[PDB]
Amino acid sequence: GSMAVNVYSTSVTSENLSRHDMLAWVNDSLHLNYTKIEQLCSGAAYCQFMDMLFPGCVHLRKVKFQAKLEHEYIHNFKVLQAAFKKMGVDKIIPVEKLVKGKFQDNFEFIQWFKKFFDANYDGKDYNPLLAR
Repeated sequence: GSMAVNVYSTSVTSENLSRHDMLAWVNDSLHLNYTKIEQLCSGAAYCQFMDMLFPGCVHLRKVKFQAKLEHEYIHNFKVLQAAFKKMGVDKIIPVEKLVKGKFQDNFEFIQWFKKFFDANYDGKDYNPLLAR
């Protein structure tokens, strides 16, 4: 399969999305019910999005889908980091900041990730039940 297309500060991208529109995209894409951007700090949605982009790049059997504690969030980001390495994604994930559930760091990361997704997504169907 093809390697990831990286997104840089110099890459041409769409404009940033509002909190509402970003969550609408997450919810539609993954069949989720997120209401706060900070829910992305668990790492699980990122792992699923990587599977949707490049099926097989991520070890979804390791993903904690009902994570509630920092150590579980770090667990999921380890899974995400492995997927990034496998796909040649060169973006540094600020894991320590994200897992604290801080708004600013989580909002910046999802803005980048949406641009990354748009640069890479081929329109394939994604069954969110299969990983669960």
